[PDB]
Amino acid sequence: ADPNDDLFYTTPDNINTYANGQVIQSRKADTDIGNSNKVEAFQLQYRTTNTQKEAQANVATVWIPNKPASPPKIFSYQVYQDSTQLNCAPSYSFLKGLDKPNKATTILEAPIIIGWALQQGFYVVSSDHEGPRSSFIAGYEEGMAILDGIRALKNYAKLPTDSAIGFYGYSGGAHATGWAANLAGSYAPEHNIIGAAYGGLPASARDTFNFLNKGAFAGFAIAGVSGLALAYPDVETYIQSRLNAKGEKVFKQVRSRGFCIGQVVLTYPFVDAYSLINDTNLLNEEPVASTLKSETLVQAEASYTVPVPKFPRFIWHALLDEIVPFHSAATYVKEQCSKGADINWNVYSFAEHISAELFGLLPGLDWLNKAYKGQAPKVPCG
Amino acid sequence: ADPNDDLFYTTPDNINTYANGQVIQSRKADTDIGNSNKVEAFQLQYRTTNTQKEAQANVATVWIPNKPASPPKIFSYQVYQDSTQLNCAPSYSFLKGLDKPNKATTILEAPIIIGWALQQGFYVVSSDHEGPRSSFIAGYEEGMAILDGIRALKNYAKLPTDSAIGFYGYSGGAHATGWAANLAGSYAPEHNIIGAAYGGLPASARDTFNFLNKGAFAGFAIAGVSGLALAYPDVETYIQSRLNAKGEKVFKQVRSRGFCIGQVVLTYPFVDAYSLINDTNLLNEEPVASTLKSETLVQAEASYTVPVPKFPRFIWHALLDEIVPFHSAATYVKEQCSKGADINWNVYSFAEHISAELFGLLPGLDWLNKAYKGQAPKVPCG
Repeated sequence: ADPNDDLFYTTPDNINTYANGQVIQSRKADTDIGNSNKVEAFQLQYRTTNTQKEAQANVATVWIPNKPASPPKIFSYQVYQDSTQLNCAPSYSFLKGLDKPNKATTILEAPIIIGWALQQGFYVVSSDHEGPRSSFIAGYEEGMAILDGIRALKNYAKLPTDSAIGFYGYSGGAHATGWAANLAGSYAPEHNIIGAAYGGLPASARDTFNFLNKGAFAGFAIAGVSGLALAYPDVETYIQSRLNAKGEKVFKQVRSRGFCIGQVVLTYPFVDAYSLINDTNLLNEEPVASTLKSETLVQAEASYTVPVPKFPRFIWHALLDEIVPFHSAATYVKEQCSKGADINWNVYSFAEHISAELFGLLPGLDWLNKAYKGQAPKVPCG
Repeated sequence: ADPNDDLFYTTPDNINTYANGQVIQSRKADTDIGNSNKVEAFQLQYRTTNTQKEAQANVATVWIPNKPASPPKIFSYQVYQDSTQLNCAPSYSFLKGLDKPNKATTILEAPIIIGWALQQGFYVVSSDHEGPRSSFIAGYEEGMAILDGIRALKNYAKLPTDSAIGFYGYSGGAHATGWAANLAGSYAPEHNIIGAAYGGLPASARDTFNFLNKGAFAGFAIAGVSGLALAYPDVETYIQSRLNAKGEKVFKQVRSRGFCIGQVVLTYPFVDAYSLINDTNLLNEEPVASTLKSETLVQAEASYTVPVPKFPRFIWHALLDEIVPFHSAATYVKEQCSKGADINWNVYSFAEHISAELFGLLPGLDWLNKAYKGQAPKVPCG
């Protein structure tokens, strides 16, 4: 079934009676990656918490290795869903078959990365990090969803509380991983996190919007505004109020069934987001402006004290990334390092956004493999 | 079964009794794109002709539309296989399941492109253009294999000899498409070609090798060397003779089972191919030097008179292409135009290699759709 027509994606009336990370129900998942590793896969419906601190149900996908490594180890993989529609969700995208509207996102690196993890006997989880509202780039939603998805896996597989946890994500998936890292200490302190490897980090929603708007990848700017609006009802109300006729069409379109990563990129090249409104001060009015100061990891922009995770991290970026700005990510790392972070920082001089994904894969994985053994290299931060 | 263990991929002893394009045998093919489109697909084993003008068997995949357009129309789609190992072949990669080692080459753009064709009621064919020796970048082999694949489809579906034919391919696929075009008038004169759309064309083997070597994508230079040597026994003898111990390991490796596009790219970044050889002057030693003059489309470098196809063409290239050099493709276009070609030339100043594939897709498909209707625009050549 399409997720829009599936009760497994709905929040039951009694959602408040389940704790964060708790499994409401589970079902067998017929996935490509599980079928190709000859492994049992499952969908978990689990309780989590949304941006306004309200209970909601969410879906994650989990793969159980046939020969679990001992002691138990967990691997959390974040997809670059990059879209604001529910049938683009990773869960649905992982299910057997070509014919998923956001298939592109679960079909290139995911099979290698998840296969890699499974071969070494790790438990794997990939959460629907955007949640039931498909709130692309809403960091508090993404962070909590992912940390609760890891909780749901531990619960389901009856794994020790201190089971070592590692993360991988690129671009959209790096925003997601970065926010799980950001919130881990305060929201899920029981997670024993031994490392997170992530690249092409969109550190600042505002900076990434300005870097993308009017460019070839302007679609993702549109999707990001769509996504924030879905996490923040006051922002939805404000944004809807400014949309002109063209803007109303675009925001329906970008939220429509099957409108996923390929549609996003190929429908909106060189679009100017401001042409969808009569409000060239869009980003500079309430509630948008203060929302953006919450939705950044850059302390010099933020309205809160940005957390500084101390566990090993491996972060990489293309110097000439044409999609997600290098400088915001470099600024984040420098800031984090000045406050005692452990960041193994890799600047790829020879790559742009898409090839940085390709060239950071093996370095990221090799490092995470070391981290799981307590062998992450002690290197100067940044 | 793996193509290496499948007799469908072997040449029978009586191959010489079959005509070029004659179907030797056919079988139902359970393909992703067949299933998503709810369409019948088959593998055809057919006779074609190799670089040494000897008969051999090859494989192509065909998709039969549910509601055929009248009069019959054929779409030939060329994959960027980009590897020198039989189990990287398009046919195998098109089959259901993700555990095909070169799966990445048939699950991004292929479903979009082939789907488009089938919805128009077009008969679709994708040949294993590298042939049974996996001779990546051998233009004569690729061209003849493609033109015979189209003959095989005509014969199998019993289509009029003058059914209009269109082509699409990018990068490695554009090399294959370009060489199909190059050889059409002399090799398959009966084909009624209404259009060819191809971008990121490697016009010269020599120039592309020089562009790739020692860089991030040096892997393609190594596979190119492997490929030419697989098409030309005298090149194979020469190269094997020059390989040091490192080189021998590399050429076994680049030809080994499962060593496909991902392994090529990630295994060899920044390799200098000369480190594998005792011959700083390789490109200028025979038989390599003369081979390279046969294996170019650029008349200024070629030792034969390069054909100038007259039918409508749509060619695009990234101005900033970091993989396949713009200048050689632009020179090809300028030369062809001065000799009467019809090339709709499209330069993307905002893109590199990969983003040119993405953003040229819809323009190329839109154009091909006009071409099938006799509506391709009259534009100044080049």
